[PDB]
Amino acid sequence: MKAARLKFDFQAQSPKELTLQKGDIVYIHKEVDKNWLEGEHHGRLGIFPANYVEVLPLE
Repeated sequence: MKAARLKFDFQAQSPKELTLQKGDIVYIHKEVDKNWLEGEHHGRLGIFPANYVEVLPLE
């Protein structure tokens, strides 16, 4: 369902946001072009600016 791998160390600022460093891959459900992508991993939800990752669904 469209995957994206982080390419820049990002730090969560809000309780809803999730902190993840480069190399981390998450499964995004819907693409919010508003300027914030919504994703969830291991039961936990982690959101961050779409300008902090590159689109490239890996295997």
